[PDB]
Amino acid sequence: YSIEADKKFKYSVKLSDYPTLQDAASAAVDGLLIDRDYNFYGGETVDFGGKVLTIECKAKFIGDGNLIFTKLGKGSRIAGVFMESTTTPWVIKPWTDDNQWLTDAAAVVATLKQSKTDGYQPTVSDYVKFPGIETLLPPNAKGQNITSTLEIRECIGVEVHRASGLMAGFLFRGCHFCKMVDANNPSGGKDGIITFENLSGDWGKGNYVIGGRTSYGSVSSIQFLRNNGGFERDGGVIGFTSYRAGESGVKTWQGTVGSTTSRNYNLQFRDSVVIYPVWDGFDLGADTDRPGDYPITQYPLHQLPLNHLIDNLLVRGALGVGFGMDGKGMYVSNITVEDCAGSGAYLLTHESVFTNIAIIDTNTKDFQANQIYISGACRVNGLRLIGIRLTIDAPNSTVSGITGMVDPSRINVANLAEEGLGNIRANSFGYDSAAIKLRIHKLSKTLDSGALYSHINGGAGSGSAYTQLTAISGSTPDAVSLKVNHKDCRGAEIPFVPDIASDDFIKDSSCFLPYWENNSTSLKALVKKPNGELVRLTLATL
Repeated sequence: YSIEADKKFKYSVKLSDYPTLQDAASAAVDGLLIDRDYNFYGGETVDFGGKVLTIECKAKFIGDGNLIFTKLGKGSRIAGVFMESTTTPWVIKPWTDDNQWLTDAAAVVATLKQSKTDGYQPTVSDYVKFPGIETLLPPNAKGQNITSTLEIRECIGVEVHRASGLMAGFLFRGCHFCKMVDANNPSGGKDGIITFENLSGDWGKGNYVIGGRTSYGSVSSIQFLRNNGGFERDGGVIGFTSYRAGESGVKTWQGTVGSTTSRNYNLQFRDSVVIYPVWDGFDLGADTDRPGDYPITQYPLHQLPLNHLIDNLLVRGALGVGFGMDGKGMYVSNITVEDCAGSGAYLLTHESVFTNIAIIDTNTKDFQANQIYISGACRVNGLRLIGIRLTIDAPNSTVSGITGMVDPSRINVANLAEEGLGNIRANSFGYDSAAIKLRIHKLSKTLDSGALYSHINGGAGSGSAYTQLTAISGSTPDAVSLKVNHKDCRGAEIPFVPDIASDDFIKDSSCFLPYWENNSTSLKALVKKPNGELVRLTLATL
């Protein structure tokens, strides 16, 4: 029977039969079932001998610190892992029962409680976010470092599916072609919830977070360090949801970490959602002189050719910035940012294109100077602004297609134009007139310089209106105007110079300019003959 049994049954060892995880690992051939809670010590390392294993977790890994998995064969899969710390730390919860953000340091300190979730351990970034909290926090709530972390080290082709936990962290160190798939809402600890760190060895490639969600955590939900997906854009975040990150939803590191670059190139950031981050929704910048990366002489600060594929992202409720990035030559599309306390978008980009961007009700707490900022020479095609609550400051950018109830005095761009509209109709509701106004921002950002109006004569249903063409004078809009059909008279009302017109008042040849001659109660006409010569004629008299 043994011979037969050995050939007809599926191989799997279960942790309940062994004293240590390494013993189980050593006996494993195909499957490995975690069927009993396992308390690990920080730094406990398991060597899987290069075996391609299917690890099914139906119990917890309990401990503060890292449980290190090494030498898993390509194709290995870990499903259902649950990390939980042994320590219950002190956490702050900077939001109310109505889900309003608390910004007052004293109000935030008052939320202190010991729990493994529904809040996070304060870190130094909180000292910046809630000014004065550093001195108000009790010493036992400061400098905590609790995280139960599953560290996969220097492996290739390993996938982690449906992972969860309390004060949990997942760290891929020196890995390639690894994926974090369908994370089952782990509640984060002190460190990043999902981190792909490749500071040593080759640049990380093939590393993805696909689907799923995370909640809480002291810092960013997803963090990438020194990853390059190549032209194939092999790596990134797709279909993910981050809720209440202590720092940002998704972050690509910036600057030098250690003696090398922590920057990232050629990654995808698509079809994802970030809600209620304490700092930013997406922090995709690379710069904050670049050891291990492009020298500043080749690419100036904030102008690296990051080349990320960015599309279809939604951000809501950030206490910080909704969407932030830097770089040159980028193409960004279909971004929707709603209800953020700081800027909806903070863009330190140059020679980049942004298509179909919607920034709705941001900078609601005046944390920044504007709702959307763009530093370099960029192009914006399709920009929706204002929901129900400067708006845009992109000094060097050319924009087209803004929609929304924006205050024109709060727009600052290099050039704004609608070059390809068809025949137009201006439809006016609730008013006695329709209008097409012109505003030269160089003259005034607050006053319209001229207008074409249509106004009702009499009342509704009169079938009569008068058209009025105006110009500003003495900083008084519509000060001077020509009318057609005022009071249904069917004639044109023409403005004349109130005094003797000077020779320089008339512009073109073959034109005349009426002027008043008070001393004779006469209307005169300064005429520039077709030959350019001026002559003054009598136009109207008693």
